[PDB]
Amino acid sequence: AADKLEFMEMEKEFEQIDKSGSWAAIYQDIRHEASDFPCRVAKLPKNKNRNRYRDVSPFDHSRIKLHQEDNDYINASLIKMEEAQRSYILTQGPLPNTCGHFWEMVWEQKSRGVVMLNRVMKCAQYWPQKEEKEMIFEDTNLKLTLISEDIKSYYTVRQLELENLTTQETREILHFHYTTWPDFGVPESPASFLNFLFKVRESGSLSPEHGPVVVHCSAGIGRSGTFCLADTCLLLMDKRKDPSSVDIKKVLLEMRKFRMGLIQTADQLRFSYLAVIEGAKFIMG
Ligand SMILES: O=C(c1ccccc1)[C@H](Cc1ccc(C(F)(F)P(=O)(O)O)c(Br)c1)c1ccccc1
Ligand SMILES: [Mg+2]
Ligand SMILES: [Mg+2]
Ligand SMILES: [Mg+2]
Repeated sequence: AADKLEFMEMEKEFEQIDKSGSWAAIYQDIRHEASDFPCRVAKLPKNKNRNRYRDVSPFDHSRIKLHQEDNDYINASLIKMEEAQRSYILTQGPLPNTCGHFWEMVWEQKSRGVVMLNRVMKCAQYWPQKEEKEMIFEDTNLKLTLISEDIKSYYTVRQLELENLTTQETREILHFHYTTWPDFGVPESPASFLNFLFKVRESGSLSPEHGPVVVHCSAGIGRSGTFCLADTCLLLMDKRKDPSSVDIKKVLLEMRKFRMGLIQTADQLRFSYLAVIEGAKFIMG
């Protein structure tokens, strides 16, 4: 019962920011205040073709390393949210030459789920679209088979089998693909986004029994940042005595310690607030 007033305060605050048209100002404060750490490995000449965008790089301190002697580099970051007790890997959409690296990362990190928030057409077609046309990544010795998929209006869930060809171990990977979230846009609705997030949660993919979920979009910052921020803030609102004590700006700044550029537009920041308030009300209702 105590939560009613807390949610009223959150909704009032949201409405005050809307009325004043202050989302961009708050978003620019976040950009201004965001961490700046070196990305020396990302910038090595040998890695140029491993980055989709020159201007989007993983920090050295939080990058995911491939277990390779040859070249350990992938444009991917580990976001470790200590208070929420959740970790995520945020990565760019695989390139034609980094699909093997992507799946190697999924394997090595022991991930159970991949969350994709963009569409191919960018991003390489890194998973099989037909059961009978499996993919083999010869560079990393991995085989990937589409087992089934469930296509809904705003998202698709695929069951994939990932096989390490060296050991013959197989793992089930769940692919959660939100298909209606344009570059620098927002999801179809808070409801659509939350339904999707709740499906990811329900699947167990986010549990500490597994490696970190792999989340990507095109650059691995805007949509991926929005998704992870909302999830973390929802965790915190459930965990804390007072849900209104969760400061979404503060949480985003924390996440930006681990990867640059998380949340790419003022409207995405707005959306994150809206989705978190609505999701928390739902959960705590
Ligand atoms: O490379 C980019 C850039 C470079 C200098 C200044 C500003 C931006 C971004 C890289 C970038 C950064 C973020 C996203 C994103 F936000 F949409 P995401 O949700 O992370 O895929 C995308 Br798509 C792309 C860009 C933006 C528009 C067109 C092409 C490239
Ligand atoms: Mg930039
Ligand atoms: Mg068929
Ligand atoms: Mg088999």
